[PDB]
Amino acid sequence: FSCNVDGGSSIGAGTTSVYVNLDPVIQPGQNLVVDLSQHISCWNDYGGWYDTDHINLVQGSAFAGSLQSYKGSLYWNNVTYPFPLTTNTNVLDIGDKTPMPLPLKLYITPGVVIKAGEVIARIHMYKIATLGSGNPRNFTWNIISNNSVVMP
Repeated sequence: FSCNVDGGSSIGAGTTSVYVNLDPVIQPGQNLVVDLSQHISCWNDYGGWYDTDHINLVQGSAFAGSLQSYKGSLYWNNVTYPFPLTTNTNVLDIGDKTPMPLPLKLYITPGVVIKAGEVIARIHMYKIATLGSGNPRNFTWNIISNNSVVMP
């Protein structure tokens, strides 16, 4: 099983930065939307569903730093969860060789409110395969803003 970030080289496990661009001014009341499906893609290395990969997001995935007082949600594979995650999410099954956008979005309801270069969130993803022990792997996606977000 493999993933990549913005069409970069493939990743089999570990921590990777995912740099995102946010709306630089946000109204009070309103969500910021981070669409990670436009950043992360993943695929099965053998293909054809012979040894399908089971992927879920893991309990404890959370905002970082001063974003921890903000409410949030996380959309994963057709289900909306409260963020930070207090449970694991449903499982997404990956069997195709064609890189698939991760069905993953993050909603954030907050002067400067996000700093350029600030870790916004730490999303732990788990993979296990179907055959044998399953060759379980852990991924962490550190989401980081390219730019400041301000309230007017």
